[PDB]
Amino acid sequence: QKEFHGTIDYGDVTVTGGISVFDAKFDELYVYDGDDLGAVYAPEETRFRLWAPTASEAFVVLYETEDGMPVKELPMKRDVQGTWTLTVAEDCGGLFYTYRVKVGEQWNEAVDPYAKAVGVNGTKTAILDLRSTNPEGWENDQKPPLASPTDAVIYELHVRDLSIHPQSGIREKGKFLGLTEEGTRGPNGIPTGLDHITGLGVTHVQLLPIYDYSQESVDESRLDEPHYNWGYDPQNYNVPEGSYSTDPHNPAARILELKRLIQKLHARGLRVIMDVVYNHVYDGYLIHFTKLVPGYYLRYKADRTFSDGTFCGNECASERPIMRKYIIESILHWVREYHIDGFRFDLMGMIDIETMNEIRRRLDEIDPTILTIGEGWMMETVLPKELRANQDNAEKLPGIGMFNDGMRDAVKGDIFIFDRKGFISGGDGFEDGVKRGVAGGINYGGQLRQFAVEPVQSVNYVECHDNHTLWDKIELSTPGASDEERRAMHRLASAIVLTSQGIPFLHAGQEFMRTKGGVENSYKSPIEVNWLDWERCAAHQDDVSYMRSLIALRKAHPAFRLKTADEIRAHLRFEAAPPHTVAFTLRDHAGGDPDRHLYVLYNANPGALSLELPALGPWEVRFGGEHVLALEAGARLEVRGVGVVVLAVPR
Ligand SMILES: OC[C@H]1O[C@@H]2O[C@H]3[C@H](O)[C@@H](O)[C@@H](O[C@H]4[C@H](O)[C@@H](O)[C@@H](O[C@H]5[C@H](O)[C@@H](O)[C@@H](O[C@H]6[C@H](O)[C@@H](O)[C@@H](O[C@H]7[C@H](O)[C@@H](O)[C@@H](O[C@H]8[C@H](O)[C@@H](O)[C@@H](O[C@H]1[C@H](O)[C@H]2O)O[C@@H]8CO)O[C@@H]7CO)O[C@@H]6CO)O[C@@H]5CO)O[C@@H]4CO)O[C@@H]3CO
Ligand SMILES: OC[C@H]1O[C@@H]2O[C@H]3[C@H](O)[C@@H](O)[C@@H](O[C@H]4[C@H](O)[C@@H](O)[C@@H](O[C@H]5[C@H](O)[C@@H](O)[C@@H](O[C@H]6[C@H](O)[C@@H](O)[C@@H](O[C@H]7[C@H](O)[C@@H](O)[C@@H](O[C@H]8[C@H](O)[C@@H](O)[C@@H](O[C@H]1[C@H](O)[C@H]2O)O[C@@H]8CO)O[C@@H]7CO)O[C@@H]6CO)O[C@@H]5CO)O[C@@H]4CO)O[C@@H]3CO
Ligand SMILES: OC[C@H]1O[C@@H]2O[C@H]3[C@H](O)[C@@H](O)[C@@H](O[C@H]4[C@H](O)[C@@H](O)[C@@H](O[C@H]5[C@H](O)[C@@H](O)[C@@H](O[C@H]6[C@H](O)[C@@H](O)[C@@H](O[C@H]7[C@H](O)[C@@H](O)[C@@H](O[C@H]8[C@H](O)[C@@H](O)[C@@H](O[C@H]1[C@H](O)[C@H]2O)O[C@@H]8CO)O[C@@H]7CO)O[C@@H]6CO)O[C@@H]5CO)O[C@@H]4CO)O[C@@H]3CO
Ligand SMILES: [Ca+2]
Ligand SMILES: [Ca+2]
Ligand SMILES: [Cl-]
Ligand SMILES: [Cl-]
Repeated sequence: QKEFHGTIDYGDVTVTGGISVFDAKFDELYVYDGDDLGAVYAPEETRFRLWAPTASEAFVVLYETEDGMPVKELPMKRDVQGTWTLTVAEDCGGLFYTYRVKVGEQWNEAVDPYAKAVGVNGTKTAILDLRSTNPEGWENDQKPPLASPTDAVIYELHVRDLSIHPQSGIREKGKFLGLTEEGTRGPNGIPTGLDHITGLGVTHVQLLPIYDYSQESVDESRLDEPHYNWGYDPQNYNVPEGSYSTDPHNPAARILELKRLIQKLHARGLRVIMDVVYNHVYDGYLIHFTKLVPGYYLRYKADRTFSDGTFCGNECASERPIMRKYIIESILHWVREYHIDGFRFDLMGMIDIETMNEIRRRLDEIDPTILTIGEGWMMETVLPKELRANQDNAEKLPGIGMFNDGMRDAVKGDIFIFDRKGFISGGDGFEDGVKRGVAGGINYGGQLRQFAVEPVQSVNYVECHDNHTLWDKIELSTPGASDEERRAMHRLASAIVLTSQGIPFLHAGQEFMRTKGGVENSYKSPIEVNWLDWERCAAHQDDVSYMRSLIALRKAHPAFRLKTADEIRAHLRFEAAPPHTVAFTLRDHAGGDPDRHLYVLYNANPGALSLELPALGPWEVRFGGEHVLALEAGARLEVRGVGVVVLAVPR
């Protein structure tokens, strides 16, 4: 992130037999396989293990307070496969620690990469009995059922956005605990917070970064002054973010309160997906990895400069054995310690395929219903192309979902050309792009094919935290339209997401046409840009009810949720349809649907049309009757107006 006022020393190579940390032969040395990296606290002793093969000396530095002076500095013993060990024979509860190493001529001090608790702003590791952080009844925590990734409805949310608006009616504004408060009310008495979210019928809340991110993003010691950040600046991967706790200065508070949040979501029928950012760290020069083992954990070009394919300054070297181990053990920590139900991998194309498949394999051993989705964008890096976990390699990543950007841009228009129209806004030639997404991105037939082998690999969305909101994109691409016409386009885009095969994904506030005032990239914009505006929600309760009704329609019809590509190819049929419309049927009780056949019309044409319907039986209106002038029994549909219509032939 910043200019480093200092030196990186890559080591005295005599320590490693003349083999440099950059050499390809280095990877086969020092591959520790134990499960005890970090510190293990017991009442009579704490055991430390540090992986630092290039260091000539290593110490545990003990502190009594989070901002105090060292009270003890103990040398560690060189142990197996590049590690250092130390047992401190005292009760270390309540203490803090760092490691100090000598690498080359430099002495460096760093937080434990395997930290499970930290002091304020994450500058020291906190020693802690994590069992003391478990909520009452945590042992009885039970997940809501989930039969298929296609049965999930994901709701993407930032912990600060949720509650920081002054009329949210939530007491612990901006905190994990704000999402545990039930019966909260907003303007005109509307439900807000948790009750609003459960009322929508979504199944998964995907939380923007809840791991500990950098002080430059949010200073945890100055929370009495304005602050906001998405948090894509990782500092401590295995501990929660301090600013979402009621007391950033109490190491246990953030841990207990996140567990209480997850417990409450599960009890209210919601699963939790964690946004994880293993592709980069906040600052490649200052991160603990670089202080402890410089040159290993991050990717370097041949000329020994950082590979910067993330556009964040650095990339994590996920393909090197000890970093692969780190990432896997981190994910398993969040699953085992925090009962997390899924992961969304930021810039997944920066992670190697072997690592991603091992993650998916290890999670399947625990619970196959844990979700794994990610940004599988094709992006350049020093990591060879055939190893990148992106769309081009999706056939090598079974069971991992990827955001379907092809569908996104077909529906609402190019996200990088703000004024360019798409299907909903009357652009020409987007119908096949919408059809490709309807089919869940699979190889459906003809030119209707995308990257997915199976529909569980395709996450459908028209809004997320990145880029303009759907409302703001519609505004920029429809300068000649009225706001009433724009609201109809907005509703159509949401209907396309929720009636397409694959995994539907909604951005928090999409239900009330969330706006950021035209801000394209709001990662550090103030709360007035980023909050969930509960006043707008109160003015848009009909639109909220429409989203709720779309979610209910998808739940009522398993034909929208087919689990396999073979079923989609057997049951989904596209019908002849005029420009600026798409029409399809889901035939023969698809996926166990109660109705014999469904017909779905996506109508982006504002005028009156008479459409031919397939002769499959006595059609009746199930959704979108506000657009239907008549249903003629040679069957025909008389429609007017932009929106979705769903018909059914009953059993
Ligand atoms: O003197 C040789 C020795 O020097 C160095 O060790 C120093 C170390 O670096 C310092 O940190 C400190 O050690 C203190 C330690 O950190 C504290 O934790 C505590 O140690 C207690 C242990 O925590 C506790 O578990 C128990 O220890 C018992 C062992 O668990 C048990 O296995 C057995 O130990 C026997 C060994 O298994 C056996 O191999 C053999 O040990 C020899 C080592 O293999 C050999 O390398 C060398 O050790 C070096 C060491 O590598 C340096 O880092 O010689 C050892 C033989 O003397 O024999 C062991 C049996 O004696 O039994 C032990 C004892 O019950 O209890 C201890 C507390 O007793 O306190 C430590 C200091 O009090 O200082 C040491 C140097 O003083
Ligand atoms: O450069 C830093 C960059 O970081 C952030 O971008 C993130 C972005 O917000 C996320 O959405 C995602 O991006 C991925 C995207 O979602 C995927 O779809 C795919 O992108 C492909 C497009 O789908 C595809 O259409 C095509 O894109 C072409 C454009 O349509 C075309 O317009 C042109 O793009 C030019 C832009 O019009 C022009 O503005 C300029 O772009 C600059 C941006 O203006 C500037 O803000 C910044 O971008 C940020 C971004 O704001 C962050 O949010 O730098 C840009 C410098 O170029 O120039 C463009 C010239 O290329 O051409 C493109 C390419 O032909 O192909 C793309 C590529 O596959 O993958 C995206 C990730 O690569 O993640 C990113 C990264 O975090
Ligand atoms: O409460 C939210 C709602 O409030 C306002 O609507 C009022 C409306 O303006 C008044 O006219 C009156 O409504 C009565 C109506 O006049 C009567 O005709 C009857 O309605 C029956 C229908 O005639 C009958 O066809 C059937 O309706 C079915 C539809 O045909 C079928 O399409 C589907 O309906 C779904 C919608 O298509 C879909 O859009 C979505 O509806 C949501 C709206 O989009 C959203 O704006 C909001 O609606 C507001 C509305 O804008 C206000 O003007 O919430 C809606 C519900 O989520 O989802 C629908 C459900 O799937 O299915 C329906 C039902 O099977 O039956 C109905 C009822 O018997 O009675 C109406 C009174 O109940 O008053 C309403 C407010 O009460
Ligand atoms: Ca932090
Ligand atoms: Ca699977
Ligand atoms: Cl805060
Ligand atoms: Cl690529």
